[PDB]
Amino acid sequence: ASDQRGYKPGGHVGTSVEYEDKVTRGFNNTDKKEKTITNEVFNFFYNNPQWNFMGFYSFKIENREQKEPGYYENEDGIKQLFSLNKGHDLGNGWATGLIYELEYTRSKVYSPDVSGLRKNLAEHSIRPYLTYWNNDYNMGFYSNLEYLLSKEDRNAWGKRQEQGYSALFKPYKRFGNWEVGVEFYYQIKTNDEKQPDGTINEKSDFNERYIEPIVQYSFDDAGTLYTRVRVGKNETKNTDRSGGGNAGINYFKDIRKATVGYEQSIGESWVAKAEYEYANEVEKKSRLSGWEARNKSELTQHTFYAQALYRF
Repeated sequence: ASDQRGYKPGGHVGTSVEYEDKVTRGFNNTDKKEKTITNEVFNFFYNNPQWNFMGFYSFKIENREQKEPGYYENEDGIKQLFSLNKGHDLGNGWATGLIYELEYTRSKVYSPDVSGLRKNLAEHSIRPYLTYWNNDYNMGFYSNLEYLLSKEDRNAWGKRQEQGYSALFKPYKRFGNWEVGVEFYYQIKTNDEKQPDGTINEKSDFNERYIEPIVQYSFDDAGTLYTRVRVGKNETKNTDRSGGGNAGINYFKDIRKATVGYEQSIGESWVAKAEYEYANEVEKKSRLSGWEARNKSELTQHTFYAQALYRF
């Protein structure tokens, strides 16, 4: 699923901006710095609860700058999202539906080694979902499955395919102005990356899990305040057929994220939303290759997000 932060599982028009500041203290005990600015120039949402069907389109301009000892990378791209959602009531507080979501990105990378390499990436997500809500106990849940297919052409650098499934279970309750929930997530995925050659860069098996409590207070005559904390792990196990000396090497990650946000209507039509996210990820290898200063790679990330939309 897209990592857009504008919505969570008649219409609106919106715009947003996202800034991501990222420092990785890597296996060489040095710092790789990345700054990404995402400009969502326009999004559009269509709600037709008469067909019980939703549509969503988004247009983003992305600029990423990467710097580290002896290397830089600049990428400028355009990212479009198209998402459909046909729901279906089952009665008695049950409901199902099917979300299709296509995220398509065209970018160009500049670095000491390439002077404008064109990348094209297509991410397909299909998610059947099942929701339930109980009025007496003010409790219920969201749950979905996902087939995920990701195709990337990187020309001189070769191609990459990721194919995968995930499950998501999110029970939640309401009391007063409070809503508390815990999101449970699991993902499995295979990765295939080759050079134009057919030469293999990566052949690996991936899995990820996390738990994400979310707390939400809704003010009576103001907006909504919320916080989500994620604790997760994932593993990337290379097969013996991998490239880059990763053959047989396993990567293990611990993930911690904390997010604070505030959403508030302005007048009867506008809605503004601001959100901050601190993330920390620690990676280790099952086998060094010999060059590393240490067996630890540590990501620290700050993200700021602001959105305004106009409902109608």
